[PDB]
Amino acid sequence: QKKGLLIAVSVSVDKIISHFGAARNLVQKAQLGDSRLSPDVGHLVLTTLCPALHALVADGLKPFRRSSPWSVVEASVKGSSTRSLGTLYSQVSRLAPLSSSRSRFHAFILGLLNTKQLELWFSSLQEDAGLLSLMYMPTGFFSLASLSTELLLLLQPLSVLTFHLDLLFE
Amino acid sequence: QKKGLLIAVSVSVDKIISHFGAARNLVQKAQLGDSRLSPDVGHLVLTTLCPALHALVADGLKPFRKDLITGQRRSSPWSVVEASVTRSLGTLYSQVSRLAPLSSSRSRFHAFILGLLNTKQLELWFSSLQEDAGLLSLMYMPTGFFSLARGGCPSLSTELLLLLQPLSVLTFHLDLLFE
Repeated sequence: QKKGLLIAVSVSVDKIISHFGAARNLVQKAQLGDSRLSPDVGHLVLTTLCPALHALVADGLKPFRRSSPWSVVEASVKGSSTRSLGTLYSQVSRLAPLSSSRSRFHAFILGLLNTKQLELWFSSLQEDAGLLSLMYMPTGFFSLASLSTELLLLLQPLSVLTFHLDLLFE
Repeated sequence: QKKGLLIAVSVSVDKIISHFGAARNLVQKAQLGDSRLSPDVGHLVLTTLCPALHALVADGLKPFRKDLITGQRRSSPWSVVEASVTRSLGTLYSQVSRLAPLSSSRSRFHAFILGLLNTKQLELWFSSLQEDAGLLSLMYMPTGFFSLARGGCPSLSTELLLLLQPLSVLTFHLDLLFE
């Protein structure tokens, strides 16, 4: 049941990896990761990975005022995060055209891909015991996470792909 | 031999890996890559990997390039950066070049390497060199490392990539102005 959430992530990563497979060198692989040069990569990330990751973070989230995956990304910005992660959070939090918690979380995922910190950020969620207790019910994926080991392995391949996704791609 | 140049890289990577290995989790490893929290990473990179890669890029470099001020000026690894520069690479180049008032060409090249480590664009940048046949002919001898790196099984390029691969699991956050 929790592995179901992992499946959606895995299916998305394999599509993204397959997207880059069209390139025969690193320069061409970088072209395929740039949302201005290859909009299809932005489309893929926003419609497959972002929703899968959103559902994962939303799972077992204590509903309340309303808490969202964006709320999680907020309480994550630390003694439990890094300077670069906090810098990305701030950049995304100040993206004026974005008008919802969902759009902000999506843009945060775009930023993690660009900075190759996706695994890092999810790893950091597991280190904050206070956050997990504060934000999640006991039946939540991150309360039960092993699942965390598996999640991080699924996310790894994306860290060696060079992305240049416009944070305002939505 | 080009193998010696590669050995200095390999030895650099070993030390950097050991530095990060003090940490047990991903978040702690990230703190070991932040030069503000762990300045030893900055000192290590600048005194091990930076000179190693400087030597690799300088190998077989034709000593001069033409210019319209003084007819010609000395070529350097920094000159190779200038000639070669993705959107990610261009932003980094502009960054290093802006905050480069009276810095050595060596210092600016070192700074670019810091930036490549931060963005995990080391492999991509070296690939940019190899794919630019004009740049290689213009700037290097046929016996220069990056000119030669196009060929063999495994190539010099392949060896270089494999030596650098352990770094790809690490997260760096180095102040470009650390030196």
